[PDB]
Amino acid sequence: TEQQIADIVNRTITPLMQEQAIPGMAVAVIYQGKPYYFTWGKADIANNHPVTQQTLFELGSVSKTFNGVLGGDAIARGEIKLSDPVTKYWPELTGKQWQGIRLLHLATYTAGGLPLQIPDDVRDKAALLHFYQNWQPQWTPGAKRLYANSSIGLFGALAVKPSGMSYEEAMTRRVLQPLKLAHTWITVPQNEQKDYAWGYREGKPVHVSPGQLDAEAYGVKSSVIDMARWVQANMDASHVQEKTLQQGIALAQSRYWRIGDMYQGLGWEMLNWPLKADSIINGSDSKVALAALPAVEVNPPAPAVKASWVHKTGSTGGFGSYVAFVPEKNLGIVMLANKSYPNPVRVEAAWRILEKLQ
Repeated sequence: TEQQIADIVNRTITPLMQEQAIPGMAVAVIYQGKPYYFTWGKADIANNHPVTQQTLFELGSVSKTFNGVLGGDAIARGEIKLSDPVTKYWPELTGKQWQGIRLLHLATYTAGGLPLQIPDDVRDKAALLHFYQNWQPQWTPGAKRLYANSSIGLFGALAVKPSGMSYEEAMTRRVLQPLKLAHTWITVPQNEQKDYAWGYREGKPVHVSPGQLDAEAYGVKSSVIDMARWVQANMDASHVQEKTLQQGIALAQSRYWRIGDMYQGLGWEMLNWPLKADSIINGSDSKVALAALPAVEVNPPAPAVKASWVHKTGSTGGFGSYVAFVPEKNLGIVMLANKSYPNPVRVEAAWRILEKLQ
């Protein structure tokens, strides 16, 4: 029942926003394939705008699951293969160290320790090229997973090239438009800006700043309604008319590597359901989530498993989001807030809501 779910979301989101000092939230809960929407707080303190179902939040690394879907959609079209060398799509990357690294490795953060970020002095395509040319691997490709923006950023920029559009256009025309994601953007148009929340890093209003591969890595903004649709679609893509995007969705959740009790999809991450909360709650810690961890290959990739916890966390200077879903259960949650908080806290919270409704 709706009052029940509402009670559930509220017993948890109320103390969360009070203790984490979060000005503004929106969650959606997918409970038996149906979405429920909840809104709190202000999106914008200085312009006095309440959070609504249209407010746009920066998603952070959740932007990376649109990256993997778009990649998969490329794969389904036959324009790319994860086994393809990277130099096939960027032949200017000469340099013996790039020899043997596949799209797969970029995509799944197993290239060899590509660093978490592109250094912020790297400001145009020449510098980026020079950055990749002189990059020296810590490890052989395929041995360790080090989570990175400079890795899967490059997957996404290489993944769209056959299409003949830029990633941003490919994303919009090949994912967002088909899925009726009218409030989801890389670049927010001027006439959508009224809806764009501000983020808050120590009382100061912030938005993600331009950087190389931002759209591919962390540059998506979206409303709760879109995100709730994104979750419903990636949980059950059975009504996706566009066949390459349908398949692309499935491939996003194929299991490509094992790192402990986690299996690395393309942007999404999964674990076997049922599980124990300490899995996802501890694994959500920066100490672990950002660690270089041995990675066991799963070749060929297991198709997508219905009995999974599928999720992604993401955060910017001023925003924290989380997305999770259990295909077997038809159950998911979206959590969009305009202040970052610790990810353990954000998973603990999702788990509280979802375990109460399992």
